[PDB]
Amino acid sequence: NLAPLPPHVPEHLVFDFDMYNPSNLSAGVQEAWAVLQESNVPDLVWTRCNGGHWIATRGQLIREAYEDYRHFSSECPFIPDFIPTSMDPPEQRQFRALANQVVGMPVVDKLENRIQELACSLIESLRPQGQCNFTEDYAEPFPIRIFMLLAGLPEEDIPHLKYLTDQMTRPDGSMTFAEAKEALYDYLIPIIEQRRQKPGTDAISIVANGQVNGRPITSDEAKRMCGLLLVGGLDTVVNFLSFSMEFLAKSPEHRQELIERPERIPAACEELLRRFSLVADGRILTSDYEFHGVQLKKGDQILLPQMLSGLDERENAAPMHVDFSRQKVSHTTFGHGSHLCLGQHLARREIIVTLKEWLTRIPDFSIAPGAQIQHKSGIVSGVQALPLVWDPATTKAV
Ligand code: HEM
Ligand SMILES: [Cl-]
Repeated sequence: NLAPLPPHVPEHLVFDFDMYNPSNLSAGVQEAWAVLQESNVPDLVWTRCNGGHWIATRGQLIREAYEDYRHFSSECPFIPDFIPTSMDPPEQRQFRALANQVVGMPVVDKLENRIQELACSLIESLRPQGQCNFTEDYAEPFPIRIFMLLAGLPEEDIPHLKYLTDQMTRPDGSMTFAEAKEALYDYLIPIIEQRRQKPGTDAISIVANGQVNGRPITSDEAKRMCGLLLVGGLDTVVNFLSFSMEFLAKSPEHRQELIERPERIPAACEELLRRFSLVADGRILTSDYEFHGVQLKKGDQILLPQMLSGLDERENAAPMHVDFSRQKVSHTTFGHGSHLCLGQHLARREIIVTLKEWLTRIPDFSIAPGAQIQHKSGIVSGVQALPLVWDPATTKAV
């Protein structure tokens, strides 16, 4: 049900969008969100759904608000306890600098070929089967195995770790949110404590032995960081790869272009990131503030969908059209401002390696005949399942 309209909010700005259940979902997730960009919809609206909150609908406002952390705070970033997601500068800067030591560009460059080897061996074991559940069989195992590589963690721990992180996004009832969180932390603590004593060159060891505002990081702070490094690179990557593969399976022309022109693959990656953008975070007002002619009130929540900037016709012409040759690909898929994704370099490499290894070994594939692909909408929008099929005689072992 809807929350009653706060008196400071004018009726002409009220559009009852439900971010967890948009009405045109069956047409696809990005299409469903783009209803907010129809010409009768203002740049900034209020929805009475999910407790009541603002939505900025255009790239210009989304970028501005993400820049202005003094008015738009990350203390409450979700509608309706990881570090540094809930911090503003100044305190955020220290924790962000440390996490960048574990996923930064120099780390991605060294792990580059480990990343390719993991992709090749996952794809090679599927290739002869002529079918797969892509989300289940590749999109999940690939980033979780990269995390295990990054964090120096043994391979037998994958099923249990996959289970705990599935709870935070898709609970089965076994345990509450905080219970999945604590199970995750209980897993993490001993490994953190020991790598203080004999570190490796792994991510847990670096975060465990970190210094923050002059003094050593606490076990509490370390555990809450490692947690975000795990869950931060899962949900987004799993669901983004699914969107990308869904599109390519439905578009033989786009497959052929990348097969014939493998050098376009990094550009193609950027264009898929724009077209199948998937995050919608928010901020909370620190004070009363007039924003583009609209009176915002201290404590108001505002949804700032990273998804919508690149879909905005004011940023990219014919924004639903996938064109790998756009001279200017404009998006905020990895965010904007001081929280801009620390994993953005790792994510791009994961996407690029996936496109190259898959198109090289399984160049021709389709959606399983009969199947209708179902989507979900949220803070991270996604694909529920992606059944794919191909003819093993048309593949290559490499
Ligand atoms: C397609 C893949 C990805 C997408 C679309 C994505 C998107 C985003 C966005 C929009 C934010 C900022 C959220 C906000 O301002 O509230 C963010 C932050 C973050 N991401 Fe990603 N991300 C991706 C992959 C990854 C990967 C692979 C990692 C590695 C573990 C990662 C780690 C992080 C971390 C640690 C932050 C927090 C930055 C901070 O608070 O200072 N991300 N991501
Ligand atoms: Cl699947």
